[PDB]
Amino acid sequence: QSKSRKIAILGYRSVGKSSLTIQFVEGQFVDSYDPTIENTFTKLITVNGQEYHLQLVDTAGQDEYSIFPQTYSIDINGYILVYSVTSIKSFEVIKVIHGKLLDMVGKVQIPIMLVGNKKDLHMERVISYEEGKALAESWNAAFLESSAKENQTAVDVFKRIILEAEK
Ligand SMILES: Nc1nc2c(ncn2[C@@H]2O[C@H](COP(=O)(O)OP(=O)(O)OP(=O)(O)O)[C@@H](O)[C@H]2O)c(=O)[nH]1
Ligand SMILES: [Mg+2]
Repeated sequence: QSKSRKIAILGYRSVGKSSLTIQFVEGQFVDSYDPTIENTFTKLITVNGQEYHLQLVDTAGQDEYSIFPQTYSIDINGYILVYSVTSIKSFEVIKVIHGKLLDMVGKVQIPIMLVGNKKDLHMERVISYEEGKALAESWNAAFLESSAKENQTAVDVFKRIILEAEK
């Protein structure tokens, strides 16, 4: 009765995919990483009395030139799409990523959510909250902003994708 879930985290490089994930899994914030390498963490969390066994696939960053498969993996239960609120490039990229992702998954009922990370960098913001929100809304996707410096916001992200998959 302990459920098993695999989540893939996608996004442009340096948006904080690894930082968010590491914050969630190990409760700490890093300043460095291995950018171009796929990393897969395991995490146990209880959500609403229900135990979940998480596999989190921290992917190598993608851009407009990254290859997306034409078919989906049945063993992946949700997708977290991450951009940085400090990078317009990361934001335009996340739209391309989403579009190719939709090509891959088709109409299958596997949730995809949108996360604008680095909300703590107040003075470097180039993407408004509204733009992220309305993008997500246009995808019928959940939206959150986050800071890998703030454990609760990282928790909220992974908690939310699990809640979407359970719908
Ligand atoms: N202030 C602040 N810095 C962040 C945040 N998230 C990530 N960073 C910093 O941004 C840089 C890139 O973060 P990563 O987690 O390595 O980004 P990534 O998406 O894993 O990048 P790739 O692995 O190359 O795809 C690192 O120096 C982090 O410390 C954040 O939420 N707030
Ligand atoms: Mg990464």
